Amino acid sequence: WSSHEQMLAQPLKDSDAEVYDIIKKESNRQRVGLELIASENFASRAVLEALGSCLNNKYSQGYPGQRYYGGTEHIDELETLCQKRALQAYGLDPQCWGVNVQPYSGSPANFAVYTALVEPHGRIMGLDLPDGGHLTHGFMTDKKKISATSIFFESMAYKVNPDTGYIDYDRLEENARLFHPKLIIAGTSCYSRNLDYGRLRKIADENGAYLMADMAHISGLVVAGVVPSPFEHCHVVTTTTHKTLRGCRAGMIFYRRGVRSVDKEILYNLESLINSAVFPGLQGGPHNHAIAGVAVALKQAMTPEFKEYQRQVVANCRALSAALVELGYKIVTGGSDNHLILVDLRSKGTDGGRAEKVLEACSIACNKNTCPGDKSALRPSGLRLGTPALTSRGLLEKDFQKVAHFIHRGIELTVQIQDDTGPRATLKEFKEKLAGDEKHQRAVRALRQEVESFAALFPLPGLPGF
Amino acid sequence: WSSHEQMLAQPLKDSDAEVYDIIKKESNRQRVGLELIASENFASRAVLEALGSCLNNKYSQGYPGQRYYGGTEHIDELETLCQKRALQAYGLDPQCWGVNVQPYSGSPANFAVYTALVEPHGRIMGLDLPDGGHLTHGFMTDKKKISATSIFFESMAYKVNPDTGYIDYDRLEENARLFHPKLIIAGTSCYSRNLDYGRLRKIADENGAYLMADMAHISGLVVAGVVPSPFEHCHVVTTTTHKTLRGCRAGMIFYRRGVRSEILYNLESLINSAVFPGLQGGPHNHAIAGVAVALKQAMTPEFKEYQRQVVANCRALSAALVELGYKIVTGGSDNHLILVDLRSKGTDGGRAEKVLEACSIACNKNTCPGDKSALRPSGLRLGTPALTSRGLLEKDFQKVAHFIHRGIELTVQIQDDTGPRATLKEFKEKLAGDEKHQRAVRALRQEVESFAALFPLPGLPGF
Amino acid sequence: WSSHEQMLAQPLKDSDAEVYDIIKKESNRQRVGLELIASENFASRAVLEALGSCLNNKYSQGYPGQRYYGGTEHIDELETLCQKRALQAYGLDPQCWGVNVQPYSGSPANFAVYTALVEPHGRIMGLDLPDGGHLTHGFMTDKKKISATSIFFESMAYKVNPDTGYIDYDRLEENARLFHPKLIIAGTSCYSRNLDYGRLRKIADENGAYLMADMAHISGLVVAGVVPSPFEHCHVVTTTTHKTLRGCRAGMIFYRRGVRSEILYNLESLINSAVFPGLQGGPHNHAIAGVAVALKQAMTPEFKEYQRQVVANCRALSAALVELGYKIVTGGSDNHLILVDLRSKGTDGGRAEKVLEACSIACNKNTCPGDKSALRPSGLRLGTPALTSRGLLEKDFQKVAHFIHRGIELTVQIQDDTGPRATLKEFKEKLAGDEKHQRAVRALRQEVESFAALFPLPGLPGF
Amino acid sequence: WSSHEQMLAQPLKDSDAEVYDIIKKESNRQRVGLELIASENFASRAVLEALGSCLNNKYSQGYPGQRYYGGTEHIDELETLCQKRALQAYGLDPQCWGVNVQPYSGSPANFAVYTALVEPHGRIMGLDLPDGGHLTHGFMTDKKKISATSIFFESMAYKVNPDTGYIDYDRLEENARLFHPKLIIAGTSCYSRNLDYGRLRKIADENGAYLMADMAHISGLVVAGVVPSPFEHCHVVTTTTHKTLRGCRAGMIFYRRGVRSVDKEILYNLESLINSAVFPGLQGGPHNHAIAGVAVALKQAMTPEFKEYQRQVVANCRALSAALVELGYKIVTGGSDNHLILVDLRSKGTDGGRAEKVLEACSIACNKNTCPGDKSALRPSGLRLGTPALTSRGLLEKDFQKVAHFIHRGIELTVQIQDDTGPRATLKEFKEKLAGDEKHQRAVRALRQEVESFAALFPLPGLPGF
Ligand SMILES: *[C@H](NCC(=O)O)c1c(COP(=O)(O)O)cnc(C)c1O
Ligand SMILES: *[C@H](NCC(=O)O)c1c(COP(=O)(O)O)cnc(C)c1O
Ligand SMILES: *Cc1c(COP(=O)(O)O)cnc(C)c1O
Ligand SMILES: *Cc1c(COP(=O)(O)O)cnc(C)c1O
Repeated sequence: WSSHEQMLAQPLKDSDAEVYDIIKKESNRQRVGLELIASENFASRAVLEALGSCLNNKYSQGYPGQRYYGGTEHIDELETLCQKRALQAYGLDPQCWGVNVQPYSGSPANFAVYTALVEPHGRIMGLDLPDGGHLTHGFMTDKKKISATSIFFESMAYKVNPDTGYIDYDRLEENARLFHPKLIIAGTSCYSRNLDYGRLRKIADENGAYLMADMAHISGLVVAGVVPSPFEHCHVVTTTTHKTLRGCRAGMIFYRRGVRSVDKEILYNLESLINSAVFPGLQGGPHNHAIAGVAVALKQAMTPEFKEYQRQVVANCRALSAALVELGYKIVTGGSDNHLILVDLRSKGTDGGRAEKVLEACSIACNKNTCPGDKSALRPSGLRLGTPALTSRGLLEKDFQKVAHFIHRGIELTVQIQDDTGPRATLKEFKEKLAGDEKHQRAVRALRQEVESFAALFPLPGLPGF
Repeated sequence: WSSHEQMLAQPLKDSDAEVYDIIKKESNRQRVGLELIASENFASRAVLEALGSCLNNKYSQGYPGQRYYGGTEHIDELETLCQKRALQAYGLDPQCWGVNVQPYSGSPANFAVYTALVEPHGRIMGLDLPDGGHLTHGFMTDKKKISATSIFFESMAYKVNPDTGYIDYDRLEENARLFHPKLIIAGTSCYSRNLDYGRLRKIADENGAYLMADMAHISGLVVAGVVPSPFEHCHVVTTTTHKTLRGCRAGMIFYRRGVRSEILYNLESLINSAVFPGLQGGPHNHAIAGVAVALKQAMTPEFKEYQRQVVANCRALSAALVELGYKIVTGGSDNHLILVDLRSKGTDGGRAEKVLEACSIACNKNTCPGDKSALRPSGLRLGTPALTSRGLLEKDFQKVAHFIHRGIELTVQIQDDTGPRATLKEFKEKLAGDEKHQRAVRALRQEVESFAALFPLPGLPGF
Repeated sequence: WSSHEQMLAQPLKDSDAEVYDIIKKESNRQRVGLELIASENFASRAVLEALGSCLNNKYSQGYPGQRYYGGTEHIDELETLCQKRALQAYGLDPQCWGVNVQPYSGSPANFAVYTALVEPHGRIMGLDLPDGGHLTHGFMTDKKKISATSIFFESMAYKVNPDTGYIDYDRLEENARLFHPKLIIAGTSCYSRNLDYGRLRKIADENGAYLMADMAHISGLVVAGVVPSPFEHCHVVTTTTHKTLRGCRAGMIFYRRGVRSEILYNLESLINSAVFPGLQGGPHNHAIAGVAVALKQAMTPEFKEYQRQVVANCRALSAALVELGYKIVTGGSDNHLILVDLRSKGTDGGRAEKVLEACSIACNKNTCPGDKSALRPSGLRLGTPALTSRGLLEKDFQKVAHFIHRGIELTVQIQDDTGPRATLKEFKEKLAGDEKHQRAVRALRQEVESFAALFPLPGLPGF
Repeated sequence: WSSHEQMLAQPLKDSDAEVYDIIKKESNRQRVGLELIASENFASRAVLEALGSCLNNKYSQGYPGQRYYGGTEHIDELETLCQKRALQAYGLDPQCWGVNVQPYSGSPANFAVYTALVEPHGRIMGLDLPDGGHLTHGFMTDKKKISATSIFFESMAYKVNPDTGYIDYDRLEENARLFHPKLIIAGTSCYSRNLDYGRLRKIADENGAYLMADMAHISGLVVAGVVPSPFEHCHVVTTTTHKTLRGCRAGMIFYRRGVRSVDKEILYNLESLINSAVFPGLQGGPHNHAIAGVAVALKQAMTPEFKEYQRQVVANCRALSAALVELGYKIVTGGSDNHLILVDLRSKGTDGGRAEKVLEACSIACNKNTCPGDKSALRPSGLRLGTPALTSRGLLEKDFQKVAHFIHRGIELTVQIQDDTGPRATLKEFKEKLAGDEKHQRAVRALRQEVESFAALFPLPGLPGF
């Protein structure tokens, strides 16, 4: 009864060693490994400090102008400040754009928008998953609707030309006239090229649909002006706040304000629809600590240092891509305009499925992903590689070239094992051969050692060992 | 870059003074004020430290043993540990219960469940809002569906007897036969009494429906064993992790496993698939670590005691207000909150919540079972979790009751000066513009804030 | 071809003897039997002649003044004439009412309206089936949606007081506030009392819902002014054109025009668009001509008298059965039918309808308000429209009542021989296999059929 | 009160002169005019006599094996007989096919099937209207769902190659993988070619969807074996009973029974689903008189005389098509395989919209319909012409050639008027110029006279002046 009070102060290290120990082991893993997973990054210490603030304590359902409870004087200073920085960072005119900073994460942001502009069973079109789209843009089979989007709404994806790896805009333009989408999505989870926002705008207006951009993967790039901004032609832009924007996990919803089209003019009604859908529609009390962390991230995002960070991110990607091309690897669409590349491993007689696991054992983090061609989804040809994370650690062109070599050493290993299994062997067996065969296991150890030594050369953003 | 590094490792105080200054002012407001909002509380320092960990960086969409990406060795230790502590804290047998610890918050947890067990347009019944229910349990009018629940699903609420303030179980039992709910919700946002989970189970099984409990408000109480556990009769239990459980903002979904009656339970996969890849993306592992910390703390006798205190404080507060002549809906409480019907003082919570606020006494309005108009709620909701976490005891709350009373009197005064009839905006105008009043507010605010300063404020050292 | 012509102009009797023979046998069955099925009647020869016209050939999708194809000069004269007679027959002012005469039948008419005013998943409330409602008004269980209405829309029925047999309007008024119906239905398939249209209008307007009346069973009565007209308070009135209106099988949708309260009514276009191009294709003009003929006949004093007779027959029949000790649900009737609760004789309509049938007395079972099991309905429904169209009068029906009674006794006998407990199939077995019984049936069948022969059989000369 | 009894007998001619008079004027119009509307025909006297029977009187909800009421002894003989003739007429094995004969009409039959196999919001694909599809196969715009099908279900149409006038099966095959239809429709309202049922079956099975054929327009042809039967590859076949089958207005739903696919085999569950959907799902008491009329039509349909009638129908169409080709008219897909042709009037500088109305004034019945090309739906290029009706009157190749000339005389007239109005004139004005201009009105009279004289030469099926 007395200690209860001593209990609320007691640092985490003392109060709970088991959790603390985990956090440590994780921090250390993150250090010695090479993070190449496109969606990963490292939040600054400032952002992380915010999440721990007393901002966790206040409930503030509603919005600045009107909340359900009182005493929100400061939360209001915060949310408001956060919006000013969100529009500012993207050079948006507060008279043409508004922004909701309450989404809990990326997926939630998208759903809020669908719930506000589409409505139950409304039609939605997005990049087909195996072509590089995201679940939240639609995901169903001929027998079941898996994604929440594909359950409460009616989704149909558009594909990319399997010979150029590019989005087939012509086919999409045609299909839209038959499908009558209420909303078309412009966003990708694994696509190395800029999107033709201008085209998509013509296609959306043609069918009277809304054009929503999902810049979760390029949000940071867009800010530094390293890739074309989606705010030029889109009606709405949703985004995560982590990944390339390097903040804590949360999401935002940008929406236009003002005159939409003449004749005599009609206005944009997105604001209230979207705000009402987030709340009291879908969410409850906002996570203010996460909002503070985003605000911090946006301040940092407008600095020239960030600006430079991004230029570096993209250049690293290019050098990495070039290095792998030179090693004889095939890059979908032959190259990239951003932070990632899809390496088609068919050109080496293996697949990303087996390859991602071997590279992992060597502490080289990345993931598989089908290439435009691929006939089977149960044996994806590609590996996706992103440079945001490692760049935030300081890696430069020279550094990545060495990385490319490490990945190549891995692909070779992966191949060595695969021929050691059989044409009709399963991923289960493959994985099992890699676990109980000192022969390969030794090789792994050797490369893991090299991988982890190199990684140790760079610092690890975050708190002092946390 | 030369500087790019230092930036990422720099402290918040230096890196961003504007945000830091805000956090400070907030920390200080929380200190000198008296938090009586039922849903509020204060997370311990341990929980808060976890949210800042490097756990923010790792993406781990999927589940332990079923992750999309590799390198989840530790996240797995975590999520798993978190589930072991979640079932443990509630004395649940891992063979009869499972638990999803990925929800981002309370509302999301509920939706995940609806999406898994109900399905588009499936019928759902829950406590009607003005009677003390939550939006996520359904909220629509005769012309529009507002809540996500009421949009993607078909909701119809059940009310409470307006003369006892209790849930009319008889009427619900009858209406279920006509509405055919696929799922009935057992949970409240402003209800001072235990729920007849046993009854609701009979009603659910009668219509072959699922009985989902939403213990967001009493999650902490349930753990200390201070209120009956909803796990005895329910098929599913959703909950927030903050509020009375005192963790960071997140949510959990408890579901049964094993035999239902031979027939089994298929809740597990349905619910897991609905959270992901159904509704969410990468889980917020830092929030999960904070919950884990909260659950360890929740199983301590100190927490156990904290809860006993919470409920006792509420009683004393309730008694003190009764003695001051206030009417308590259903006459009392079995938990951490009470709905004070201000009709018995000639005013309403709408005007009263704002005046009390100006005096730094935090709380909120809420219609009472009677109330004919929703635009002039008779009640004020008062909870004791927050102030109890600061150390307040029976004696302390009695003083609090007095402060609230002083407030109600003030709010009434601004009323008599405005006239028995006047719009809410008229009322607030006097509150602000009037020497005797704005002055009165200052006086009570001063006393309120002095008293509050006497107690500590949980959290990280000094913000 | 040499023969191809003659084929198309040949008579049915020669062209197809098998079908012709069937029609004959049916015509003859209809003659010697006693039709007491509430929904049955006999169309006049004029109506029947219309169905055979060349009106079958023309396709006229659309509406007068809005046809897809040309050459509709006459179809237009027809449809238009039909509408003039439909509004006329019900004394409706063409400035306050419009009418669609294209529905293919009763059920289609209702669906057209739901599709126009409700919309996918819109809520609808109607009389619960076991209490006397129609499928099209909603029909689902706790596990499946059976009726089209209950599939594409969200239906919840209201019941009747099981002790008065009357519709519990108080409970309905209450539940509407919780269910938020977009449309409430006023219509019955087996209810002997007038509906409180005035009440239902208050309830509909309270929830901003539409009040749709389904007068399929009393359409003819309403015209003769023998029962209160539903056009006084309703927004829409759907109806079949057969049954008590005595026309061919088809349906109509009456809807209001003008001012609703300034606000207007937008029902017209919604409903017309929903019938076409919404739900149907080319209208069956021959059926429309038959309806027109029926409406002209319906406005005659002879029809007017026919109806008065129909209702009087029912009363006498009801009285005669009461005197024989039978229990009538709600104790009596205000129209053409009565629900005889056979519990008061130790049997059920299920067994009874089949025995009476074997004796050539046509009628059907139907649960009574009380009834605990739907697999053993207590009641028998009896209507007088059909037999009245044959000329039966009070005296005649009293004899009929006796015949039905003789039947109930027989059905009971087969019961006592089977034992207080026995499955329905067991019962029917005795009915058939047993000298004393199959013999008894023959005896009563003979008397039933002799009496029936005494009256004429409306329709075309001799089939 | 006394007369009431005399009222139920009193013939229609006496009981109601106003209706009778109408029926007469209609019968006479049908006689002197030339019916070329593809969906029209003339029911035999036998069929018409059935509709008037006492079969109107019995209520028989349910089905032969189980009805809600009794005394259905004969209705059962009927419905049953009707089904035996429906399967018989199409040479279907009662062990592989079943049939529902209760639909009230064509549209209702389709909906019953959708309600049974698709379910609310289930996806359905069908021929796009402007390409020759039917409303019931789906009809919506980018802003509204018009058809019942497009309201309660999710429909997306497939088009035809605008340069061949044929259905683009390749594009459909592709789109099905993105749309995931639960049911694909094989049926047309204005398409002169056979459908590749075999192809559509591959496409349906590929996506695990049902293949429903809607043979409303070729039902009669299919029976005579003049066009390929859709029962060879389809799971379900819906049809109207009038049109080319020449019965009264009603509809039927044919469905398969037995083993569907092996591995070990799975069965067809269509029967109960469809029956339950018709009733108690969608309809009430069946219209037995209409069913008797259908039965009569099916008996007549199996005769060699009918068989011959159909061969004639198709040959007439060809000669008509040839005659118009020779007159310089353009026929979509250049010809026909059945009873109709879509004449693209662009090749004469006019459109079907103006042309259908002028031909009408000349007592030549037909209708407009957009051609594959057509940029605007408010100025369809084509006219649809069918031969079923006129053939049932006895017209032969020589006769149709004369008909073609009459239609041509009309198109010329139509053109004369149009140049007399202006490039930017409306159909309202066009129609009005044709009504109040003795100049043209005189021409019309002249051709109407010739048209009506010729028509008088042939008999008019049906009753003796009814
Ligand atoms: C918490 N809201 C109660 C209040 O009055 O503020 C809650 C929730 C939502 O949690 P959240 O974290 O997203 O805001 C859901 N369900 C219940 C029963 C309660 O009490
Ligand atoms: C007629 N069915 C009543 C019965 O008990 O048989 C009916 C209908 C359906 O008409 P239909 O012509 O398609 O069969 C619809 N609505 C009502 C109220 C009744 O009474
Ligand atoms: C990663 C990603 C998401 C997922 O974000 P969460 O915050 O993890 O839930 C959503 N959309 C797109 C386009 C993405 O790349
Ligand atoms: C004509 C046609 C219909 C319409 O039939 P109705 O009986 O008039 O309702 C339906 N489907 C197709 C394919 C058609 O050609």
